[PDB]
Amino acid sequence: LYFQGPPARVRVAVRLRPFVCSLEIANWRNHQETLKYQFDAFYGERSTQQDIYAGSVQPILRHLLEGQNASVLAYGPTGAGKTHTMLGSPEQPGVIPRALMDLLQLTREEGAEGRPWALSVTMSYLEIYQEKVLDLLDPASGDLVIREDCRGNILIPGLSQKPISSFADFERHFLPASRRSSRSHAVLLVKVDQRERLAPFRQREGKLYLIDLAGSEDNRRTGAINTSLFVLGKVVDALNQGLPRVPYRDSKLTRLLQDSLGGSAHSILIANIAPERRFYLDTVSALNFAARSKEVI
Ligand SMILES: Nc1ncnc2c1ncn2[C@@H]1O[C@H](COP(=O)(O)OP(=O)(O)O)[C@@H](O)[C@H]1O
Ligand SMILES: [Cl-]
Ligand SMILES: [Cl-]
Ligand SMILES: [Cl-]
Ligand SMILES: [Mg+2]
Ligand code: NA
Repeated sequence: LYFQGPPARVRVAVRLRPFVCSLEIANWRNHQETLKYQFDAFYGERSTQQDIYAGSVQPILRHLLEGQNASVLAYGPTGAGKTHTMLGSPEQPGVIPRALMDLLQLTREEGAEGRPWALSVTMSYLEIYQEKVLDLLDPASGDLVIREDCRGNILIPGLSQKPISSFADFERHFLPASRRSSRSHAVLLVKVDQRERLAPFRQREGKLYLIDLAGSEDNRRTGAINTSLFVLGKVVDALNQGLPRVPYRDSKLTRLLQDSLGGSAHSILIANIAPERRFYLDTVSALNFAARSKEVI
């Protein structure tokens, strides 16, 4: 319901990468002033892929098996480390390979033969570019329309869904679709379909979003404005300040995530930042965007 409890918060974290939970940064407008940003978590340069994942992502997976939705988004300027955090490499796997291994192992266990629940994992992969929704699994299929059902579920009819059981099944569809990317939102959707095999025969579904956003060079508060980054900011603020109006419908991203941001959903936004001087303006801007609180000290 709209009333009877405020909406769930959007958790916010900062990941400061090495040179290649409050943060303090110099104010180059006034050198007597220091900018102090507050987050739900802070991961410094010594924080590894497993630290990010065990600290902020692993704990929300169990909520997908309760029929709850979850969103993980990497925000920040190009070069900051969004793709490193979200995808990573075979040496240092990111959030996506870690959550996929865990979720598939969890569903292979909880949905095994003889278990009271039948579990089926599917995947979808899309891109948000210039407010157009594009299926990365079925390219050259056009701008997709986002709909809503009578129960409040967000759905994209005809967006391709691939059934997956093992990691190889995930790799089969994901790796080729992964291969501009700095200027578009990469949305991986992992859907857990749950069927009770004994009375009362309940049916659940948990949707997990893993998002590698467009570079925040395109999101300096009032460079071009990315409608979906701008509206995400408004939506995150509305949810984390308890404002009566949340403008989900003002962008494709927030409309797609309407049932996976706020409500009873679990969500984590990671503000990826870099330590180099050449990033300073985009660092300040990413911190203003994502911080749950800000002070001038
Ligand atoms: N936490 C990190 N530790 C080490 N290297 C990192 C880290 N994050 C990013 N990098 C490196 O920084 C560069 C840019 O990172 P990338 O993930 O492509 O950023 P983005 O996707 O935000 O533009 C790459 O060479 C990548 O390996
Ligand atoms: Cl360490
Ligand atoms: Cl690492
Ligand atoms: Cl939910
Ligand atoms: Mg990237
Ligand atoms: Na409510």
